[PDB]
This record gives sequence, C-alpha cells and structure tokens, in this order.
Amino acid sequence: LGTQPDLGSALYQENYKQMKALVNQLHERVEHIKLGGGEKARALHISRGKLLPRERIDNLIDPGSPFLELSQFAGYQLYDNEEVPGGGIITGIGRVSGVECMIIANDATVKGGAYYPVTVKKQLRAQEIAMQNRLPCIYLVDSGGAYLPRQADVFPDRDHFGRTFYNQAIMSSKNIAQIAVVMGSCTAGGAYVPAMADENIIVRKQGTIFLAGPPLVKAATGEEVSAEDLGGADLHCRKSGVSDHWALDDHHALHLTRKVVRNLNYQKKLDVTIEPSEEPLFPADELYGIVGANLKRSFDVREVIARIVDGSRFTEFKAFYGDTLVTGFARIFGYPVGIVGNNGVLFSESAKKGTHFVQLCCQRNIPLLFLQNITGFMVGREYEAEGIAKDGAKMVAAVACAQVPKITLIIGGSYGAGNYGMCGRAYSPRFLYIWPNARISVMGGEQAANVLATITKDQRAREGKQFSSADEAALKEPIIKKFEEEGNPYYSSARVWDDGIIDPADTRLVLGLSFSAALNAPIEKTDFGIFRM
Amino acid sequence: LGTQPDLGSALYQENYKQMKALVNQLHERVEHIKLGGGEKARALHISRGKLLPRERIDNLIDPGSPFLELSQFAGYQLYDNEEVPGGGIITGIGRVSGVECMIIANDATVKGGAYYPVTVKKQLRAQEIAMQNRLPCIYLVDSGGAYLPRQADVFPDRDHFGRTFYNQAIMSSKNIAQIAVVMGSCTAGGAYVPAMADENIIVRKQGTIFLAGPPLVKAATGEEVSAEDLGGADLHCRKSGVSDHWALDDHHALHLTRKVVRNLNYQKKLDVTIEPSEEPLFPADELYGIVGANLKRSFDVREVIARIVDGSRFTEFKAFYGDTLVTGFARIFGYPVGIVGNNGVLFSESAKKGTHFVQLCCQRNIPLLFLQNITGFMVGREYEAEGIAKDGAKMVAAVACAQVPKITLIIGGSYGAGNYGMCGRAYSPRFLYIWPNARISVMGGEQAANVLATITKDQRAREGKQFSSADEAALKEPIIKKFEEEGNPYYSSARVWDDGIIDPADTRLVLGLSFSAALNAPIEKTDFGIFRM
Amino acid sequence: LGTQPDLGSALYQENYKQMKALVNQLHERVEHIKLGGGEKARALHISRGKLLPRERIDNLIDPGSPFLELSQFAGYQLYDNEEVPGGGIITGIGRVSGVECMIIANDATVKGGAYYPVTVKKQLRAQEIAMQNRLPCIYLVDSGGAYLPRQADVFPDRDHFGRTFYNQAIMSSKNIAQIAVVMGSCTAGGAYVPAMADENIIVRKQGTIFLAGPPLVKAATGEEVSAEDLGGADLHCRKSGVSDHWALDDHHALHLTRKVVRNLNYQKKLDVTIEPSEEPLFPADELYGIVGANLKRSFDVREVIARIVDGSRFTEFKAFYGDTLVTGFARIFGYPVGIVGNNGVLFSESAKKGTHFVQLCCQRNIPLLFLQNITGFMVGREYEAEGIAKDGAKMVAAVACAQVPKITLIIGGSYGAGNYGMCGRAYSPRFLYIWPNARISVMGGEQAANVLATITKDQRAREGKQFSSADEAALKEPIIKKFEEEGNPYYSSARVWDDGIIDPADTRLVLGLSFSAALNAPIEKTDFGIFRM
Repeated sequence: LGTQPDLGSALYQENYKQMKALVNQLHERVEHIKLGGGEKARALHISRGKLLPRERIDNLIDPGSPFLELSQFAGYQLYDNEEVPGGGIITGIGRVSGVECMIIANDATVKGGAYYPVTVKKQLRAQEIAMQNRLPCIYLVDSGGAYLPRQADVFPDRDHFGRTFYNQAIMSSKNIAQIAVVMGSCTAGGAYVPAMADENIIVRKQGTIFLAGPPLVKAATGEEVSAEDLGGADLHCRKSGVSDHWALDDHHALHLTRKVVRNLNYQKKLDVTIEPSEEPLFPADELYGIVGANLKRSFDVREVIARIVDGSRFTEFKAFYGDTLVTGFARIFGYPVGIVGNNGVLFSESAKKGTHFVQLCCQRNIPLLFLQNITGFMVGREYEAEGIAKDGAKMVAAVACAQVPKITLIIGGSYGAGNYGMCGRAYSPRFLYIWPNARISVMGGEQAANVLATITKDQRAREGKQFSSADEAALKEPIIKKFEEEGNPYYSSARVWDDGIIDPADTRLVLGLSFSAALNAPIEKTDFGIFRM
Repeated sequence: LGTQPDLGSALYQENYKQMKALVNQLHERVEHIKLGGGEKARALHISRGKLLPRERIDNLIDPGSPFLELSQFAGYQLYDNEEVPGGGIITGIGRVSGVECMIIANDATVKGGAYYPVTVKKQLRAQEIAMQNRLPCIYLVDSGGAYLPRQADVFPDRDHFGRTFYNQAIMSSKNIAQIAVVMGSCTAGGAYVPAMADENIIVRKQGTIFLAGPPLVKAATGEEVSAEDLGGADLHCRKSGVSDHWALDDHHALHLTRKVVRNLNYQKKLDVTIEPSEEPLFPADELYGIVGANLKRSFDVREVIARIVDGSRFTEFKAFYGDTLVTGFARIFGYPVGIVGNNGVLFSESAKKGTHFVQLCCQRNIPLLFLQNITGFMVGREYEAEGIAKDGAKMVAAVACAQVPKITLIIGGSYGAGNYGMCGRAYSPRFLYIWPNARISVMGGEQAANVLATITKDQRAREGKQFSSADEAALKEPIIKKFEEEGNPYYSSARVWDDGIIDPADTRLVLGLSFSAALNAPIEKTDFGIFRM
Repeated sequence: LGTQPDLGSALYQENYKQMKALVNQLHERVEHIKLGGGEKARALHISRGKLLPRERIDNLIDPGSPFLELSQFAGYQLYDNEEVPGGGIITGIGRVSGVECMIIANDATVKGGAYYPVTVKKQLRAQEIAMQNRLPCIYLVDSGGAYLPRQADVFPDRDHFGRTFYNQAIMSSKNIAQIAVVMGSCTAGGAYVPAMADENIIVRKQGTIFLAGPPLVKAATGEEVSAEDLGGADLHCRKSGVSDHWALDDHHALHLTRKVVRNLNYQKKLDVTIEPSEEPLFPADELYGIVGANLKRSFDVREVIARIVDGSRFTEFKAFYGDTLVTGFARIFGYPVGIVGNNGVLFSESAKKGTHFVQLCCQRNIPLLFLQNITGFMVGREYEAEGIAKDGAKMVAAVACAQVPKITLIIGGSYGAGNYGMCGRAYSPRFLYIWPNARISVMGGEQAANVLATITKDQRAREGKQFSSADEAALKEPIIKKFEEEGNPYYSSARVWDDGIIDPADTRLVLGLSFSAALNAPIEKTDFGIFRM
C-alpha cells in the first residue's frame, strides 16, 4: 500500500505546517506537566530524601525499556483556578523484571498528593486496563487523602474512591498480583491500599500507615502522637505486621519491588501466530502533510495504514463494496491485526461490510484496530426506508460483543452514532487514543448551529415574528464556539475520555506497545446476540 | 562479595552528601551542553528545515535503544573566551538496524560547525574506537570547515585534520563500512568526507559539496555562483555522480541510512563464552556513601566490584599475596572479565601478582577491566635494592602487549608510573572512563609541593640564605593550586584524555555497553616481549 | 518496486500472446526430448530389467525434492541427420540424503549411450559446475563408448573426453566426493569412471567394466569371452576388487547410493546473512505482457526485478547517475543479492556506476545477479574522446576478478562487448540462463547488414560501379537470415553456451535453486587488478 506524496504541492506544505505546529504545542505542554507541582514543591520533596515520582518509575522499570504513560493531560484546565498537572497521579505500562506491569504512582508534589475527582477516575481507568489485560499492578503510594472541598465527587458513588479497593480485591482473586510500595504518608482510605495488597513494601521513615491520622486521634481521644509512632515502617514491619518488606530508602524499596515481581512465577504465552517484524515502506512524518489539521478536507485512510503496518502490506476485504469503509488484514510488529477505518460517510453497504468483517476477525481470534474519522451517517428518505438504522445497529451489536482485543485511534472527527459503530469509549476498547487534530461531540458544531437556525426560523414564522440574517448569526455563533471548546482534544483528554494524545509520528510505536500488553490475557471465544437481518 | 554499609554512620552520610553534589553538578552541566550553540542558533537551524543534531541521532538509532555518547565535555572551558559545547561534534555508539555503529555528527549550531583543534581530536578518537572494535562509521556531515585563527593546530600535523581521511581509507580497506550523510554544507576538506565514503547520501537542497567554495571561485576566476549550483544534491546525484542516494529531507536521509546499514551483510559473532545475566546483589547508589569525594580516605575496592558484577560473584586470584592489588574473575552482563583494581600502594609483590594475572587472562582470551585508584609506588632503599622498578616494569610490559579488550575506569587518584601500570591512556585501552571525584597528574599535588619545599630549603642553606615557614607556604600554595586545576576531571575531560565522566551509579551500564561493543572484533593472540625476571 | 500493468492495453495483450506462444513451443519440445531414443529403444531398455534414465534420477533424489536439470536442449538439431535428445546424457542438481549433488546419467536409449562431441561438452560443463560449487558428483554410468565417426572432436584435445577423468582426480583431491554407479556397460574410457571414483557401485548382471571389450580381445588374442565374464559385478566385486558395493538391480543400486552419500560426513554452512523469505508482490506471469517477444520495444527492468525478489523490495544504488544501468540490493529466498540490469545503451557513467557497485558486493561478500538486455555501447566521437572504451574496460576487469557467486540471465539482446561487461559465458558465471525471446551474437543482425551495405556501397563507388537499392537488399538479406538463425536461443542452447532455456514464470524458482547450490562453497576474498582510472 501507499504512494509517494507530492512534497512540492501547496496542500502538502500547508498541511505539514499546521500539523507540525499542533505537535509542537503538544510537546511543550507535556514539558510543563513533567514538572508537576513546581520548583518549590520539588525542592521540598527532595529535601526529605524522597525521589521524584518520575525518577521512581525510571528506577523501577528495566534499564532502557520504553514506558507507555497514560492520560498525561488529565486535569488540564479542568478546575477553575487550581492547576493539577497529570491529575496528581502518574500511570503507565512498563517492563519490570521482564514482565509488563501497570504502574500507579501518586505525585506528592501536586497538592501534596491529594485525590481530586479526576485523580480517582484516572486511577480507576488504570486498574481497568490492568484487569482486562492481566497486568500486575504496582502502587507507589505517596498520598494526602481525599480533597475535602470536592468530597461529594470522590467518596460516595460506585465509580468513586471506594471502587479502588474493590478493584484490588477482584484482581487479587484472579491471580493478578497487587504490590504496594509505601514511599510516603497514606491516611484514611490510603492506609487500605498497602493492606489490600498481596505483598507490601514500606520505607523506614517516609512510609506511614494509619486508619486515623494524628489529628483525628487527638480530637477523638486527646492524645499527641507523631505519625511515625502511629504508623511507620518499624511499627508495621515488626509489631502490626502490615508490612511484608522493610526498605531503607526509595532506591532500596524499588530494588525490592523488582525482586518481588521476579518471584511471581509468571511467563507470557501468546495465543496468536507471529511473523518477523518489518518497518513500513514510507516515513511516518509524511502523515503531517497527508492529514493536516483541516477536517473539512478528506484524505485516503489507506495512506495512514501504509505508514504504520509491517512492510506496508495490507489485504483489503470487500474492496469495491461499501467503499466508504476500509477493512483488511495486516500485521504490526508481527502481530496479526484487522483494521477498520472510515473513508467517508457511512452507508448501509458500509455497515454490512463492517459487520461481516468483525465476525471474521472474531472467528479467527484476530485483534481489531479502529481508525475513526467520521462525518455522520447517510441522510435520506430512501436510506431510512431501506433500514440504514437497522444496518448501523448491526455493526454496533457486533462490535460490542467482540471479545478480541480492540484498540481505537481517532484520527479525525467523531460524531453521533458513528462514534458508537467504530468502537467508542462506551464500547470498552482496550485502549483509545486521539491525534492532536481530532474532534469529538454528539454532532458537528456546524450541524448543531444549522439545526438551531432552521428550528428558530420556523418557530419565528409560526409566532409571526421575523428572524433576520443577523439574527441567524447571533444564534449560530455561541453554539459553534461551544462545540469547538468541548470537542477539542485537550478538553476530551483533560477528562479521561481517552488514554492520551499522541503524536502521529509515534502511532506505530504506541500501537505496538499497546497490542503487546493486550496480549498478556488469553483471547476468549466471542458470543454474539441476534443479528437483525 | 560485598557487605551492607552502615547507613547511619556519619562517614557514610558525609560521603553520600559530597558524592551526590558532584553528580548533580555533572548532570546540570551536561544539560547546558545539550543545548549546543543556543536558542538563537537553534531557531535559525530549524528555520532552514534541518533537524537538530541530537534529534538526527534519535531518529537514526533503533527505537528505544541506549546511546553511548563519548567525550561530552570536550572543549569545556578549553578556549579563553569561546564556548564550544561538546567540541562542536557529537560522537557515540548506538544500534542501527540491529548493528552497533559509531556515529559522528557535526553540530552546526556551534560556531556554524567549524572545526576547532579539539573537534579534530574528538573525531580522531571516535575513528580510533571504531577501527579497533570494527564498528561501521556513520558521518552526519554538517560543517563549516576549519577554524582559521587556529589553523596551525588543525591542518599540518599527523594527528591533525588530514588524518581523518587517512582513517576512512584504512577502515574501508578492512571492510569497515564508511557511510556519509551530507545533511548540510561541506567545503574544502569537508567535501572529501562524502567522496571517501563507501556509500553516500545527500539531502536535496541542504547538502552542498565543493572542493572550492563560491567565495574562492569568485576570487580565483571572478564568477558568481550559488552554493546549490556549485554543489547541491542534483548536481552530484545526477551529473557529478558523487552522490549515491538522493534524499528529500533529513527524515528521508536518516531512513535511507538505516536501509544502507541493513545491506552490509554483517552478523555479529562472539569469541567468548556466555552465561545468563544477573543483577548485582547490592544497590549501585550505595557507591556514593562508600567512596565519597575525599581521596585521602581509603575504601575497599571489593565493595565497588560487589556492586557492578553479575550476582556479586567474584573469584579472587592470589588473595593473600600482594594484598594491595585485587585481581579475580567475574562476569558483567554474562561476559567474562578479569578485574584488576588498586587497594593501596603498589609493591613488588603486587606488581608480580598483576603480571601473573594478565598472562592468565591473555591465555584464555578474557577481557580485562582496570580500576585505577593509585597513590604511588612503595618508596624505600630496600625496595629499590630488590628491583621494585624491575617489578613495576614487568606489569607495564605485560599490560602493553595484551591483545584482549581492555577498559580502564579511574575511580580515584592516578599519579606517576602507577598510571602506566594500570593501563593508562597511553596504553590504548578500548575505553577510558573517570568518576567525578578522580584526579590525574604526574604526581600528587602535595608531593610536588613538598618536593619543592625540600629542594628550595636545601638550596637556601647552600646559598646561606634562610627560607622561613612563611617562605615555605608561599612556595607551596601556587603549586597545590596548579595541580588541583589541571588534575580535575573536567580539565582532563575537556581535552580528550578520557572517553567521558560517568555517574558511579551508571558504571555497570556503561561497562556493559562498552564491553559489548568491544566484542565486535575477533580477539587476537597475544605476543609478549622478554620478561625481565 | 513494481506497478500494476494495463491488462486492457493492446500492447500488453499482444506481448502476452507472443510470449505465451514461445513458452508453449518450449514446453512441447522438452516433452519430445523427454522420450529419449524412442518407444522401440525404450521398450528394449526396459526388457533388460533396467530402469529408464529419468526414472533412475527420480528414485535417487529425495522424495518430492525439485530437480534442476541443465542443458536440456544440447544437441538439438546440432547434427545434420542424427537426433540426439538431450545430447545422450542427463545432468542436473538435486538433493540426495539432504545433500545437494550433481547427477550425471548416460541415456542408453539414445544411440546406445555413445558419446557425441556435444555429450562430452555437456558432461564437462556439469563437472565444472560441481567443482566450483563443491557439489558431490554421482555418475549413473550406462555408456557405449565414443562415437568413432566423430573421434577427432571427442578424444584428443584438452576439453575432449580425456578431461573427464582429469576433473574426477582433481575433485577427489579436494574432498568433493565422486560416486560411480555402474548400471550398464562401460568400455574403454568408460571403464575408468568407476575406477576413478572414490566409492563405486555395480549391478549384478547389467554392469560390465573392461578396458578392452570382447571384440578387441578376440582380435588381439583370438579368444571368445562374454562381457559378463570379462567384466561383470562378480568379477570386479570379488576378484578384481574394482567394485566397492554389489547391487542386485537398479532399485538396489539407487538405494545403496543414498546410503553412500549419507556417510560423507558433510554439513552445509552458510557464509551470508539470512532473512525470512517472502513472495514477490506481483504475479510472475505478468512478465509475459511486460516483456513480449519484440526486442525493438523497450521495458523497464525494474518491472522484472519487482516480480522475482522477496516482497518486491529493492534498494537502488546511484539511481539518477548512469540511468541506463540499474544496480541495487535485494533478497531472493532470503539470500542477499546485488542485481545489475541493462535499461538502455551503456554509457561511460553506466560503466563507472557498475564498476563501483561490483566493488561493493565483493567487499561485503554478496552474490551478484546479472540481467542482460543490451543494445550496444554509445557511439560517438565525443564518447571515444572521453575514453568510453577505457570506461567499458573498467567494468570488464571488475566483473572478471569478482570472486562472489555470479549468475547471469539473458532476458533480451546480447551483442558485442556489452556481453562481456555483463558477465557473459566467457567470464565464468556459476550459471547462465536465457529466456525464450533472447538473441546473442557478435552484433545485431541489422548492424551487420547495414555495415556491409555501407562498405559495399563505398567500395562500388571506388571501383566506379553502381550498387543499386535492389543490390543493397540482395546483400542484406542473407546476413540478416544468418544472424537470426545463429542468435536464436535454441541455436545457442543446442551447443552448450548456456545452462538452459527457462520459462520466465519460473525465473524466481530457478534463481533460488541456483543460488542455494552456489552457496555450498565458501566465498573467497576478491583480488582486483589495476583500475585504469
């Protein structure tokens, strides 16, 4: 697959310039988030002899191994006047002692490690990923408890803080190791995390564990006791017994953690056929010129596929039927993958073609990759008469029931029911990524504006009043602004709707790491519902 | 080997604090050198569509592979008022298409890529390393020619710029691939580099090659011609034939370079037995407390060995004979290594013990690792009568003739003939590294001061004049200051006397990468001279 | 590489039809040659309990293994009134007990196995192939002696019958096993073959060995003795001792041969790097439409390459310089190969480009593949002034000295010194194959006609006589006919100038088998002569 793009063409020059600017914007913002709370907080953190949260991960994972961080932009401008870089927590997938593990580390520099509502959501998403892929969980616990001013959004509900301990217990019952490294203070609910873990490590003086903190002890019983005496490694290690290992410092604790993982007695087994890897025949950075940042212009999704699959080899299925949808078999890093990508408006033929393809992949136990660039469903009286809704529902039913690993990458628009049909967040893909130029919302911003313009214009006629052209613009403008802000990738990623915003040049690497992790769990047989023919 | 150090001891606390400060100083200085010429130069460089020199290496090497940079501090404060970060050139060893290659990239942001005298020396050292280890050489050529104000130290001599082309021709005759990537302007001698290469890649518009630049053409013949017309990819690619491959941009050129290396038809073969790797039983960061920054205090070199070898396993040879020297067999990353380390003043017994050990390693084709922490030779009338010089010479003769790969790591003092006996720079070790606390000079600063104090005091008596205690201090002070400045690791590393200053915590990784690269060449049989018994 | 051809185009339709007819003609002629002497001769052969020559080979080689027959068309219309299918001998490369061996079998049904002059040449070519590639030789001996009417072209000269025994002695001295299976009568020189072999097998009653046949014994000494008594397996096996193994019938003899090869204690070792094989991305049969049968039309050789190399992956070298010649790196069945192919008339730049490429392949020990489709050298006063001859000679010198395995495939014209520069038969390529549309001669038929027309035209003017247009046609016609007959592939293949005429669709398979066999011998270092710069 693939063709050499015209580098001299003005369109390519403009597209490359716009996309490059978006990538540069993404890179520098991550640099700021990399610093966490700030210099003053970082200096205080080091002054206590503790390692910085990201240095802990560097020492924990195998030397030189890549680290797949998730949801770097959680909490980005989420709260009005509070800056919470990364949501106050760092989560990602890395290799420890040769085993792919999910790492969850609190960032004590950010608001002293307090749990904001986004912080709980990011952690719950990380636990969900580990459970689905059978990845051992490592908790680098350094937390300050729940953020009281927003307790109503942290404590009570099912997907609130309490769910964190529920996930630990369920994963433990499934033989998915839970390892807690207490590298700081953990109070109230935090003290449960080391208690719920299968194996636990606590640092000599930094680590403190207690259901009730000294402030509560004094208020309840009028006793003054230091945190170390109330908790501390020595009390738990030697008297309470809550501690399974005792560590001198952060470096020692991380060294012990690597030993614990090596004793899990786990060996990875692959259910899929493997072939030697090959690089794509075209450079990845050409994706900048091909795609650009203007969603109104259209491109061939095959060009994107040609630059991420091994050897740019692709076997298209039903090429000339439902051409607005592209499906075929390829390989990424030697893994077999079935690719479904949008190439225009969805039709009845496209939905039928997609439904057929998904059954094929499920039958052969082949992972599925979805490339979402949608613009809606075909609109017409004839199409409804032929059951376009009946056809669109078919794809949704098949995609939901599929038990093969599914990864979704939004390279453009994502609107309305087209999002559901292409394995949206609601359909539990193993991972979901978005490019910096993407847009997601219930409908396109223009459609909402035009719909309101038509509705108001008719309503004015019914009332007998007149809606002028200037009146039309006044109505449309606020709507278009609203959908632009709430469909922006940063808005979508600030809340955890996706697992990260990725540079298009990094697409192949991210997919390779993600599919590799998703293969730690055995692939189950797929059971489908009734196909409404 | 190894024992758990007393973390509570005051000595350990002081040593850790001092060593940590030295490492932090080293890290931040490298951060400044990482920026090259500066923001203005970097902005200009990018404005021309060219990649930054370090981004080129990142794209060239295999994804996620470690990169062993060499001589990061070359030119650090070497010239009075000129700042030349990294010497204007970046050299290191990385993996390209699964093959370990030596990468030599000019830094156009630094003085427009001009060749300072240190720049030539750094490049020549890189070529020397590649030839000895049979590593393919990749030249990312973006240079502005020789620095005229210092031409006398660049052009004429054997180890001056001319030697660069001599090395290319010799390496080519030995089937050590030479690949040149012209990613910019190359003039006068620079134009020879692409011409001398086995395969050559030139970017479409950035790359220019011409023996005589436009300025010389106008002066000699009074003709005005642009650099692209005089050189340029199109002229060389299609008409001159100097170019073997034509590249659209930097990304394309780097992609082509990876393809060229894959066609070398080379497969690495190991001459040494291999065993599964194991991590040391003790943390590396403990080396901070053990060693410290005070050279007057002494430590057990076995503690250093215990924290870098696989499983902290070590078979000492002649343990109770010549105890001031430690020799034994160990393994690093599964490679067999013979270790020679100082543990005090060298004696006749120590030299004999070392000479015996070196023969054993040479006989079995085992790589040698030297750990230099010297304080001199034993001084005494009896020792000279027993031929201490005759014994010290024995070790020097054996070390020089040894043909097994040799790596030297200076973890402390390096003075006088003790430097020669422990495989100094003059004895062609494959690599030479120094810790941030090291000191190297002809003799210790104090010894030079005391020697002059004794000489002057006697001379004053002969003249009949009096040399007072204040007179003694006045003489000593300038000498001690001179040896402190010129024995400093940064002074030694600014000039290319070593291949880099490394954090002690990184010692195991650096040695593993270095020994792995040194094994690309077959190990030859060792022929010794006459042993003066 | 490669593009989808226009199947609907008239040119493709015409080219496919013409080449298909040539392939059909080739196939049916081989079918006739497959029958050897004929039904009466075949019936007599079987009546004696002997296996047919091609059935013997089938039972000798491993079950289902491909057999690479050579020079199937030797002796095709070579002798005025005598039909000698295949030259009276069958030669090829096949696998015996997992070892690639050269098999040389006499065809007793053809003229009773007598040795015609072509028969000697075919056998000597097979021995040369085995010697160069270190292939064990297996002789299935069933012969009737030399053909007396043509003795002068069989016995005396260096490349005559005597050379057969010389080759056996030399190969034996180099540890290239020589195995003789006497499955019939062998007289005079034929008796030497079993005697010269390292190990020998004779059938109980069919096999007879004697320096002098019964007819000569009676004439010389007047004694009547049967062939079995004079020779026979029993006499040689038990009393003469010439026989090492005694076989009951042809099946037993073939079974013993496989055992003998299994005891050679040989294991194949590869000197080249290997990668997993991949099929080309385009169908092979499309070569019919692309190439056709008209040599005046031109095609892009890259299209031919795209349909024989693994994955249609090709790294071109000096693409835009000397574009009439195509050079690059690829892989066939996982082996590395450098491909040199004509794409027009040879120029000075093309020869310089080719000479540079050949040095690269020799340096890296990469096998070389030549695709000859030539139309001559550039003709012009300026080109001669610039030393086109000096440039053309450069390629010839490099090609001759190259020590890497070399295979040549003539896919078009082959005229003049262009043949030499592209590794003609005189330059000892390991194998030389030709497509059914090829033409080879000192110069093109038209050039010889035009040259003679010009010479006679001027000569007539000098004599004062007139050469009319009808006179020109009368002169040209016989020359064009002669060059057409002597340039035909069957003319070139009837005599052993090439190793076979192969269907283009079979090109990839034949090359894969040939390169695999050629890799049995270690690749030597190449020593070049003086390059006349």
